[PDB]
Amino acid sequence: PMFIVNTNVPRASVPDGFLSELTQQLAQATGKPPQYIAVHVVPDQLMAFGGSSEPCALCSLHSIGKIGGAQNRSYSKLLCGLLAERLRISPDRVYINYYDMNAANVGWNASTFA
Amino acid sequence: PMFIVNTNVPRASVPDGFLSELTQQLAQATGKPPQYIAVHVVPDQLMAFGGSSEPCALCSLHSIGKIGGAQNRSYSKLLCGLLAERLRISPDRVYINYYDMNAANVGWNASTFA
Amino acid sequence: PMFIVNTNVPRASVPDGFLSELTQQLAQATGKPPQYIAVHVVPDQLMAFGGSSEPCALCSLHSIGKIGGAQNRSYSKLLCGLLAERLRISPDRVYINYYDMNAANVGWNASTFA
Repeated sequence: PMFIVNTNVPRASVPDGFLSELTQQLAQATGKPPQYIAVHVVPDQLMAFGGSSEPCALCSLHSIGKIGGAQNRSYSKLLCGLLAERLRISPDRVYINYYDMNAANVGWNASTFA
Repeated sequence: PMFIVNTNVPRASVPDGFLSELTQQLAQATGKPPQYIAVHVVPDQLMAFGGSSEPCALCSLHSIGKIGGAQNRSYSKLLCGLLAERLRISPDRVYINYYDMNAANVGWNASTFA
Repeated sequence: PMFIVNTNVPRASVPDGFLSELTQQLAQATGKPPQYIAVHVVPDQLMAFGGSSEPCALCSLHSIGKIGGAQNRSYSKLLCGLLAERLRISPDRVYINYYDMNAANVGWNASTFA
């Protein structure tokens, strides 16, 4: 799985250990080994949510399976919790797009996962 | 809706008020309340379009509904118009990927829209 | 087609000519003329892959057709080869998400490709 967060929160506000925390919590939530979890945090962005430049985040979670109605609710609770606690971003200024990728449509190690 | 634009145009060339302009015009075009429109502008990027490093943009528009052939033509006319007028990017050096998101696959406010 | 590579490799490690090389090789691989190929390289990113911060890449390839099991294996071989040779990123620290876009869902030149 791959989780990306784009935010207007400044780099200095991203706590040390945040990538490791995301990695561990996503491993637990998706049930996948941490070795397969990739995380990417993009601070200092020029963004707005509802016209406002207050702290916000635009995010994505891609996984081969483990994506669905109830699972995405659970991911959203987890991830908005983490963004509120660690980055001080209000949950109602976060979007997370979820993508259930087909194994044949994910490249890795010079081939695909199919 | 969430609109991202990635461009090689420098930050200083992005006019003041551009994120608000995008927010307003996307609200009007998509018919969505502006409170739900998120925008993200990423200048100074290392990119090429057709092998050329002249001004270009790679963009995405995600929305829960309001995505389709005629609607996307209308969005493209609006958004290319804005990128040409404000960033001086030729319309034929813009790509916009359109995504019709399922409500169950968009997280917001510690839950999803399903 | 549009190819994006996000990486923690620093900008100074991206060799001169890399965007051109990507453009050429993707033209050859996808069979589409280089005038239609767009490329975007994003260095210096805050990212981890499998819990660590050695060189890695998170990538996407969007194309109107020319996406499928065997084709994506071929793309992954090419692209991981290039990222290893030029950026010294191990192939097993690369993910590439492949997207088969419908022509009506890609904007260009103030309209769509439909």
